[PDB]
Amino acid sequence: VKELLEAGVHFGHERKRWNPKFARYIYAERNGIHIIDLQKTMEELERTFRFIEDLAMRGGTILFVGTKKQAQDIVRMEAERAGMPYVNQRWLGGMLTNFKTISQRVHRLEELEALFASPEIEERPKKEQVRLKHELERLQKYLSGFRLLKRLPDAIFVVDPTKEAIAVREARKLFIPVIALADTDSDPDLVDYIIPGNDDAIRSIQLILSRAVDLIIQARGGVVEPSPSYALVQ
RNA sequence: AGCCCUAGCACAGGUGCUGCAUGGCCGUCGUCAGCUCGUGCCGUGAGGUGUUGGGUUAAGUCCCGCAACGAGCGCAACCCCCGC
Ligand SMILES: [Mg+2]
Repeated sequence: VKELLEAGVHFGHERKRWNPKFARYIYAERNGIHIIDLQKTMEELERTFRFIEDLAMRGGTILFVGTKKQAQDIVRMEAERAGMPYVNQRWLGGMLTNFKTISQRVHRLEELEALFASPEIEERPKKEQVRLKHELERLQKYLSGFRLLKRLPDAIFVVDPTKEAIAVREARKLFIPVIALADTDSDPDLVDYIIPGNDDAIRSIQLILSRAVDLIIQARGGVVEPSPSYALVQ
């Protein structure tokens, strides 16, 4: 049930913080704001959800990335409402390109899982029961959705692409397709598959990013409810 | 045969020169918080990033932040004495 839910509160965004490359996907500057053409969101959306459905039904791996204010949490939900990996707090230098190395973090994080459950559940020179047990905080806080990713992803899905362009950079560096929700902030030409929208409105980020996660499972049956995502939607 | 004695021979011996041919060992900047590597990233390149920044420490000690993520030689800790 799309169409009207788009123009709900999720159509147009920014003003004169713009990229002229995005000139095609705009209805008009009326009122001094940019209002983005909805008809062309839909057009782009099918082409995007097609890519999604196919990658999914061939049993792929989409890596989700949203590290901005209003994405932050809706991402770690819909990522796992889909059993898919995500990056949530901090995109690190070479998650995709130094992968093998950034991976010996995960390697060694769950070597500590193997000391939270151990004959060392209450022992070891007790100023390591923070030093280590607090090292597992950094490892926790960051590698939450990166831990499940075990070989480079098949796509990546970005929420604000100019916000997160150090990711996109590396995607392309490895020919990994890039799906992004983009708005006038941003440069389409290096989004591989484009959801031209509002990068900011939490209503928007939710409406879209969730409905993409219908597909991701409804290409495998057992579709769920309206799903845990209205963090404090107000 | 050994071992000894004189006549030879091959050799020994030299605190004789060269620390600007060396080894080892010491002193010095200085117990100063530094000096680097792996891979990634930036740069035509020498190189850079990392190791800069903000707070903090005796300290590159820790912390928050960040195209970096880690590691090695250091610092601290593992040894000795002194305190209960
Ligand atoms: Mg130059």
